[PDB]
Amino acid sequence: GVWDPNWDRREYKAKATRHIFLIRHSQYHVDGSLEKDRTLTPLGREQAELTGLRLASLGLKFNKIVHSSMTRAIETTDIISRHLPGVCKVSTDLLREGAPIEPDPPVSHWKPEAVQYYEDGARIEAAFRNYIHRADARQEEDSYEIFICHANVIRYIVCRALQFPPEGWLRLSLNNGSITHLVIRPNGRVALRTLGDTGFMPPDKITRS
Amino acid sequence: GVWDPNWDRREHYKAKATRHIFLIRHSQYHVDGSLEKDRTLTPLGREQAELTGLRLASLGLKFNKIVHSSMTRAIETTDIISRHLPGVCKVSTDLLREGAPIEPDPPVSHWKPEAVQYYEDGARIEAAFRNYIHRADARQEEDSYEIFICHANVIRYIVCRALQFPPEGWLRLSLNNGSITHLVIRPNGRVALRTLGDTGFMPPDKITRS
Amino acid sequence: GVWDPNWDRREHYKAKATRHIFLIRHSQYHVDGSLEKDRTLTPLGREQAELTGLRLASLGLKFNKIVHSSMTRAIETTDIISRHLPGVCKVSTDLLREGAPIEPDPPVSHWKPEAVQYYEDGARIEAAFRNYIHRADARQEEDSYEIFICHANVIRYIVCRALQFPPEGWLRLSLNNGSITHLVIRPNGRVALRTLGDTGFMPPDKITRS
Amino acid sequence: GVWDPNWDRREHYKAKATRHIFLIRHSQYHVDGSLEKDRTLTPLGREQAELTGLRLASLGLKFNKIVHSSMTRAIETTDIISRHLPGVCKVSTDLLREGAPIEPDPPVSHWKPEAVQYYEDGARIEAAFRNYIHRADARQEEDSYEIFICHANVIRYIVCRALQFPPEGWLRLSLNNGSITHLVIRPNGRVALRTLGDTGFMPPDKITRS
Amino acid sequence: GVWDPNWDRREHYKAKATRHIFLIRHSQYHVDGSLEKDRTLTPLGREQAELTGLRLASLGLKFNKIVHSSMTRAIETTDIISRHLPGVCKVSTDLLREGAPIEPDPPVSHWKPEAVQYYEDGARIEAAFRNYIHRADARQEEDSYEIFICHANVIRYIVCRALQFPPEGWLRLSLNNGSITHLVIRPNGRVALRTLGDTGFMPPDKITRS
Amino acid sequence: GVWDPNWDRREYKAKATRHIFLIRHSQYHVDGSLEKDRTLTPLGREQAELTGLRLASLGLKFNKIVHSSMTRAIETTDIISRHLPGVCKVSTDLLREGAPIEPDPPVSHWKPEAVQYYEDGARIEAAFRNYIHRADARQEEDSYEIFICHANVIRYIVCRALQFPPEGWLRLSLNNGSITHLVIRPNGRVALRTLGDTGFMPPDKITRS
Amino acid sequence: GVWDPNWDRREYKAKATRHIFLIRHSQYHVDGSLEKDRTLTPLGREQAELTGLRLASLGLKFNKIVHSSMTRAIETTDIISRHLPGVCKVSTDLLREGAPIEPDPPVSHWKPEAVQYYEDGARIEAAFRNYIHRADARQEEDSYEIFICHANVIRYIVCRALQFPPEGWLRLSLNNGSITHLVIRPNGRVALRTLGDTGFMPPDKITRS
Amino acid sequence: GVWDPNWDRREHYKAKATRHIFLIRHSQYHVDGSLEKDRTLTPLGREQAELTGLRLASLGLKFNKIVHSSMTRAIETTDIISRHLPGVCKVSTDLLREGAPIEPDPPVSHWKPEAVQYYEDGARIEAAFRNYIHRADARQEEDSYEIFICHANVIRYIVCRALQFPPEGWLRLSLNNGSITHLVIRPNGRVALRTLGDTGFMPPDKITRS
Amino acid sequence: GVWDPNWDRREHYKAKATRHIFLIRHSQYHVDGSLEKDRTLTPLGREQAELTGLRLASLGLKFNKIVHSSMTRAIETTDIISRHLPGVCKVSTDLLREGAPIEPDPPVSHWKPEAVQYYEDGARIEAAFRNYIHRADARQEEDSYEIFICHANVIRYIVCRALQFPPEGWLRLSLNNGSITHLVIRPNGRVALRTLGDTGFMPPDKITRS
Repeated sequence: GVWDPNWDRREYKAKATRHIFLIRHSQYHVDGSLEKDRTLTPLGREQAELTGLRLASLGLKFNKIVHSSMTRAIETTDIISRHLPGVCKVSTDLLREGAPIEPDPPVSHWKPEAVQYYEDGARIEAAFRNYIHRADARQEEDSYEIFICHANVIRYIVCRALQFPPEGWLRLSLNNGSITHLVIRPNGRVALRTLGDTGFMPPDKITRS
Repeated sequence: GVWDPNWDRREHYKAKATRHIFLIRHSQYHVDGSLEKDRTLTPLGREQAELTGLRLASLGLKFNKIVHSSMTRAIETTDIISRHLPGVCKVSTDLLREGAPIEPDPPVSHWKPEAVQYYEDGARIEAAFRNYIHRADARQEEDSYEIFICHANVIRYIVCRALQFPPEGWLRLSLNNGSITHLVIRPNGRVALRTLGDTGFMPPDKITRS
Repeated sequence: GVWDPNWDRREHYKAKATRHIFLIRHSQYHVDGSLEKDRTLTPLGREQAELTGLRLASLGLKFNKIVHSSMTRAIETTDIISRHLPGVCKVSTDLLREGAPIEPDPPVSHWKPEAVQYYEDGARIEAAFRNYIHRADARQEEDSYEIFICHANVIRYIVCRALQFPPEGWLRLSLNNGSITHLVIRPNGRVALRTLGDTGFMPPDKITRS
Repeated sequence: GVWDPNWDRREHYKAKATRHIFLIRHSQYHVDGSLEKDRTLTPLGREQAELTGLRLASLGLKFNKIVHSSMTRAIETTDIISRHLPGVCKVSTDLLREGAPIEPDPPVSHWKPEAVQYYEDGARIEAAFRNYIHRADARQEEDSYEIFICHANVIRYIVCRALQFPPEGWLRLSLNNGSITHLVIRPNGRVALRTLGDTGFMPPDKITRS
Repeated sequence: GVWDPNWDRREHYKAKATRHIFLIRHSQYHVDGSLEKDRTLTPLGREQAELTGLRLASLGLKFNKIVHSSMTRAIETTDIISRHLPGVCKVSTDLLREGAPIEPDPPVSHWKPEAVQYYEDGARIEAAFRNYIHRADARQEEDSYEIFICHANVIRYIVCRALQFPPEGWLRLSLNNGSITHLVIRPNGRVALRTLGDTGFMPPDKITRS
Repeated sequence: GVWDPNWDRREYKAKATRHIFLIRHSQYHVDGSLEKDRTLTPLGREQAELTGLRLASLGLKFNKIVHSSMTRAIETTDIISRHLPGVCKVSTDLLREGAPIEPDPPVSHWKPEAVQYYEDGARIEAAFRNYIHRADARQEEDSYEIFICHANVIRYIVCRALQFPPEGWLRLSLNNGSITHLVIRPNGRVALRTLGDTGFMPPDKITRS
Repeated sequence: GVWDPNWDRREYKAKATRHIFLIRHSQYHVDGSLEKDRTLTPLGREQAELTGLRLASLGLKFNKIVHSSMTRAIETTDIISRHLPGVCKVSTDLLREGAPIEPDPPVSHWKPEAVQYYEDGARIEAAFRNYIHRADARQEEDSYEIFICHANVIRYIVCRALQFPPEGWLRLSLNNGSITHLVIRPNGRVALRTLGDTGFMPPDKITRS
Repeated sequence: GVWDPNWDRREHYKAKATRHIFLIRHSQYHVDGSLEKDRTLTPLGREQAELTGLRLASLGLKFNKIVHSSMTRAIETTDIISRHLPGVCKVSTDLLREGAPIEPDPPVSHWKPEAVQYYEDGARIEAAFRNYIHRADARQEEDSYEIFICHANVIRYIVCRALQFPPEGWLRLSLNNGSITHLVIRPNGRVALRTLGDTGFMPPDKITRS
Repeated sequence: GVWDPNWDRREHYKAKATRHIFLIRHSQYHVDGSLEKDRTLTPLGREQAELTGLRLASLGLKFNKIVHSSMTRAIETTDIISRHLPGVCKVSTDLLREGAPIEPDPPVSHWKPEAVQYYEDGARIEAAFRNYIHRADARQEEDSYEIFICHANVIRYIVCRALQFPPEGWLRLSLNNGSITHLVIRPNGRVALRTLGDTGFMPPDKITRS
């Protein structure tokens, strides 16, 4: 039940804090037939633009923008990339949407089958481990890193990062284009500083699908 | 100890199709290369991929896709093998990049990565295994022939996991550069390894492991 | 689960030599043949052994011996492979005749021999494994290259036992006719499988498994 | 402790035939002989095999086959015993060569081979036991009388295994040179030892154990 | 499972002497005989004891004593064997009379005595075993050669107990009429069976088991 | 702890009672060098004569006289046999003297070694089983049987017959020439009716060695 | 299960052995209406006379004759007292006949009820303790003591003295007028030297009721 | 803790009769007396027994028996009490002689007998309790009035046992010389103590406890 | 089971004095009397108290106090007993009134008060016990002789508690009318009952229990 301080790589000793900005994609055409048809809507593009504008206004030197290989995630990265010029980009399969694990409590509308929790769960857990950890000892400066992916992924990441039961990932909810801020101090401590932040979007332009 | 027949998704309709999977190690490459993009194939490397490509074309098979690691050596061998198999879908993947799958038994002196690597990479390679090695989808009508161009530790760990052998013994296998490794996955969920580290098609003077 | 390093004879002095072992399945043969002596190679069979022989000659290796099964199909492939490797000691063996090593897991419908076969043949194939697969004698100065021309179940059981994988999974492997399978046994007792069921040297139209 | 009645192949129909098995130790031989081919019978040795042969001929039995070890001393006694039993099939075997079957209990000072021998030879002698000692095939109509000309440790281990006594006690038995040992295997699977180390037919001045 | 070295009286001074024990089954006898004294040897019986006697005399051994069962068939064979070994102490015993030592495994249909017999006779035969089969007394200077003329079940149970094999398997052995069985008991407590059911000295036409 | 009614062969069903008369030998020359030197003394012969005379005076038709093969036991059987003419005799090794089992409580003067308890114990126990049991079902008449042997043997027989701890065999004591009477009813029940009886010997002629 | 060496009063230290002679009464009129009618028969008196004669012939200086207060026990003491003149006599209630404890194995003819085992058992056990023990430390000479009582009493005494299961008291049997000899060495060790001895009675004059 | 109603013989017919039991301690006596027969009553003693006797006669009861201890002081008081109750059966007993019933709690300094006494005497006094204190026999028609003339420890132990109080507390009671103690035993098995250590009938100048 | 030596106040200095306590039941009284004041002594009652009084005067003891129950029958007997003991302090008490102390074991049919009485009266009688029955105060130099004139259940419960017997057995005792009961309490805390229900001083025709 207690916090594990070696949830990755515990004590050179690390000096740097990593700020992690987990961003859900914007609105997209769900009905789209093939993956490449599932592109952002006109509203979607407006949302990513605001999200991009907000990150630019923070006055931070972002190191990289890592993103899911799904078309909706790429298209929001395309728009957010404009407001943050000359920032390294990296495509990832690990951050594609999936079914992380059986959510508790259960739900009627959404019950994927055991094979999905098996295949996707190992992938999302692998994403968590590779992207959420304390700094390398060889990192001199504090990093600010953007991760543009999907709802289940982010919510599972957040629960795992905080060492809450991962089963409760579906007790969280994230709007489209929403910024979620995790801090990872070099002693291994994690703090969630905002979740599902879309205070920067005019209320008429906030959605979850 | 016993074979698990629901190692993924056992009998919704039932699968009809067999998947042939061709796990191909990359060719020789400049290890000393400074950045990842400098770690390109050698002149010998290119010769090896050419032979591997030539061999796959000679099989008389209609390959559906070529999936490959995002590492530069894997891409460059895919570039050459792609020429002999024209008009075949290609897909880049991070999952299949080289890593340290898990603690190998018995241990070795030259190569001992630290626990964090087995943690981070192991979950990634295991995720790769699960997403690419399984029996057919029920909605697949025809038998597939699929190429996977990646790296040694990855392939050897895939093979051990596919066969349900202890994954710890992945380093008891060894694979030459440009080598074809054939797994069959019948729709009943059964796996058979049909050849491993095959480079019989390379002239002996052109066979390497680094 | 763990690797046993004294699976035979662990550190008279200490061994210096690596043994390369080349387990070769026989070529195509007339299965319908009435008596054992009728079960001879086919025209295709002879073509396969010729290629296998040609490939071994092209390796530029000084083979020490060719040990073979006493079954007619194994002898006949040894006859052809022996031509390309002139002046190499040959030795006939009963231990390496085909059999049913042990109950395979998972089971199969087409092939179910009865308990007495697993008992009689299993002890024979296990005896073959122990007598031929081990690390070098201490009195051997130079690295050996040894050919073993026998049969599918035998080889697959040898391979599983050599690698210390569950022997029950011998039928999860599959070996083509005339196929070269390479095991290395370093003098520290470590075993590595370097290729399995290699027939990259055969034109695709001439590859079979029966 | 209890007798296993399916120690091989228990109730294609059911067996009708009893197999009489005559395990014969070789005669005296030159132990000091440098190579295996030098280890030939002595003048006394030949006298012993002659008596053993004479005795088997006097039994009035139609022997089906004489199976023998491939060691020179075993062959040479088979050569002499073969004369008195004319027109009886002969078969050479590696399985029946002398070895160290398993760690004997209690231990002995004079004779302590090392673990690798018990491993390699034990599997071979056990394989010999299983392949030659079992109840009749169902397709055998008449009772067989079979001769097996081999070596002391082999026979004593066979006998202990046949009777289902602890095989560790093989060295608690002792067999003279040229000695006949009679096992019966009724078709119900029951084994009876009817004489062991019989050399009552040799004049006392011509009995040896080395 | 392991050999007990203090199965009697292990290292008072220490034993120096080996005891050779010659367990001899009686010859053929009239089973149908009404009273015990009617159960005398047949004409063949007498011929058998004569040969057995002749054989023991030909060994060139100075026998110390002849101990025998008090049953008439055992006495009558002792009478004939005593002639060829003149001036050798004789001693009658009840302990060595025939009985049912213990439940034999596996069971038999023809012969099933009831629990009271295994109780009464078993304690008697076990007492016989202990009193006659042990290592030498320390006060015995010379190696002994001792004859024990008794019955089949007795001998077979003695042999199993002497060798520390499961006594239940006494009926897995079988002994001819007039047959010599040789046990050696070295002064360190070690037992070796050197021949069992030896009747090689009888012409085949004169060998029986009842 | 409770009486076992199948201490041999329990329920044709038996009809006959067996009376068993366990008789210790008379005085003998203990110092005698070889077994054949250990013969009865002049007093010994007097004792056996009285014992014999007493058994003849009982007016019983004795079926057999079984005896130990030791010289002192034979010699007393020779004298007792005279007073009971035409009664079957049988020699036995089972009834020779020995050390039946470790006696409790222990004693200082007499401590034989483990090998004796092993070899002799199995023999005396075998004697007990073969001679002490209920009648055969095929026995029509009540038997009266004499057993001429030795002290340790008899005392061990008695303890075993009564189902008392056999360890207490040395808590009993038996005079030379002494009659000991066991009854074995056909239902398997045993009764000791006299032990170490030498009331028939003049007091000046009673010994235990 | 093992012998208890402090079955009474274990280690001045005792020097003396006590010989104890437990004697059953002679034949008596069982049918007698009142206790005083249950007197010895003409045969009874003959038996006590022989028993008395035998004890006198032992050449022992008896210290006391203790006896049961039942009329048959007194009457045999009267006759035995004649042959041992000037020997202290003592009457006792403790040694009257009773049912000591449930006998094993059971019997059909004789099954007294629980109250008897309760009342009599405590009395016979009290008799055992008061009369059967090792010598007092203050006793210089070896004693020879006579106890004239009844069958169940004696048989229970004997079983308890020897430390055998007392339940087996009915596995013993004692003739009328029979001498039973217990020895109690000063180290606390007990030996039974004869039981139910009537070798001194002509066979035609031996009874058990 | 609870009253046991079958402390002897509970409901064969059922008891109808109540037993009154009058436990009387002896009078004063010469303790210093050398032998038991010297320990006779004093002149005061005789006066006490006379009063006790006089009191029992004045009760107007038909006493059935007077049972008494065999000690001389108990007999001598019975002699005097017997005069006032003419023609009443008398019976001597060893059971009721004085002793040490069991370890008294709490302990005392002046009087500590040793374990052997509690063993020997305790079983005797307990036997006395059981034989004399119980409910009526069914065959007793009339209510009995019974006198028991004995000693202090005996009576006090009887009383504690009769009432089912801890017998260890027997020394918490105290009884004067010549004192009457009355127990009633109704035929349902119930016990009542009606007076204890009653000497109200003695002039105070004539009351003692030794 | 064991005696508690600190049943009150165990070793201000240490106690020197013994307390004699004389628990006296009231005399006969009119039970049928309507109100408590009607329940006065009978003519016989007065005769009884007179004798009890006369007896206490004859003891030659200097009584310190007479404590009594406030019930009319207890007062009236105190009135008569007070005459024979002139100038002795008197004290009335509610604690010593009659009640139901606790459930008696064994139970009775005639008398079954209900749980509330055992609750209310039990606490009162127990309080009486504690306040009046204990060892002397340390400040008391001389031995006391104290009279307590009360009722049957009270006294019997006091006695059981004083002796540390199960209080449940209070009804196993019985006390006559006018009866003296003597408890001694030595300064070490030890209690002895020296007589109970003593009415030896009353002519038999004048003894009652109601």
